[PDB]
Amino acid sequence: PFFPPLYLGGPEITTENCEREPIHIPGSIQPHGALLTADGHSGEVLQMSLNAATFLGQEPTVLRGQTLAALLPEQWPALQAALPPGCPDALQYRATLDWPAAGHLSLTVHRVGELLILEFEPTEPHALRNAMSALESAPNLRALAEVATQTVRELTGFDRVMLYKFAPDATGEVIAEARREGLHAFLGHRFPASDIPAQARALYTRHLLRLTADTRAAAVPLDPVLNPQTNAPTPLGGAVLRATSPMHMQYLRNMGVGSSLSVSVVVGGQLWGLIACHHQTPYVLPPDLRTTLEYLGRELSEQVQVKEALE
Ligand SMILES: *C/C=C1/C(=C/c2[nH]c(/C=C3[NH+]=C(/C=C4\NC(=O)C(C=C)=C4C)C(C)=C\3CCC(=O)O)c(CCC(=O)O)c2C)NC(=O)[C@H]1C
Repeated sequence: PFFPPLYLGGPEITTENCEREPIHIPGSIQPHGALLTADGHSGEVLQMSLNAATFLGQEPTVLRGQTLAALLPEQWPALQAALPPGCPDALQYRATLDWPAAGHLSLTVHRVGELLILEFEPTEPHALRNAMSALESAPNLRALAEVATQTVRELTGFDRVMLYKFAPDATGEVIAEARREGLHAFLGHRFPASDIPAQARALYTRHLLRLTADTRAAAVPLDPVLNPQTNAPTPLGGAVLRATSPMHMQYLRNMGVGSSLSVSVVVGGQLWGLIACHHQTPYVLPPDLRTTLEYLGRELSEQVQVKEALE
């Protein structure tokens, strides 16, 4: 059973209670983007990341309480029709914005209950179809693993891309990797289950991609921290901008990893493994490339089942 989050008087997490961290409700985001929450009916902005005003070039006093009708006149009607009350929380509305203060922005919106969760990130399929085909054309499980890591590395430029496979006891093993010259091998190395604790593995079965763009960057809180609709935490399990567990951030820093990203491989409704990526320098993977990775994760998941059937 989860501890209360830090902003509800909960304790800072230690190695004695890894699995009790409520990672889905950190009440804060990573600073490379901005997040707003809004009422699902009225479009009233209910919460904003502390950096939202500066990030969007808006006046802090104007942004809170303002409506999505006023802030996003060209998207609001499309947004409403796309995400009606009761829709699956995995369902997304995406748009590209031309925003003077921040340049081209990717907007990603989801609904949870009566709340809309809006993520703004800077933004800039021939390669995708080729990548899809390379996975399918892979002859066996090992080659599929190898092609997957190589293809993901080519698409992303990440210093290391691993296929990290979970054993029945939830320990992990790197079973394939593609790596930059000079990086030491993790191939064949195994890791305790506690390195990716049970509540993370659970979240990763439902929300299939997560990342930390800068492992040294302080989280940016949401204000107000609680959803005013409910006087309860804002569900951020489906927000890629959500803050990463400090326990994990520390693990990455100690490994010399500045940027981390993984994609779930789900086989038969169970978490089979992860496409796990590292960069030494902080690194924001373009929003369009993340969508490509999401498609490739789905393809790999299908192909792992197919290839395991071949034996
Ligand atoms: C006491 C808690 C601990 C803890 C928590 C923790 N770890 C994660 C997430 C991940 N851990 C990963 C581990 C590895 N990455 C690697 O490259 C290797 C080995 C080469 C390992 C073992 C991975 C891949 C993740 C997924 C996230 C990612 O891809 O960056 C979480 C959940 C983080 C979040 O989503 O907010 C948590 C709470 N890890 C520990 O070691 C202990 C201290």
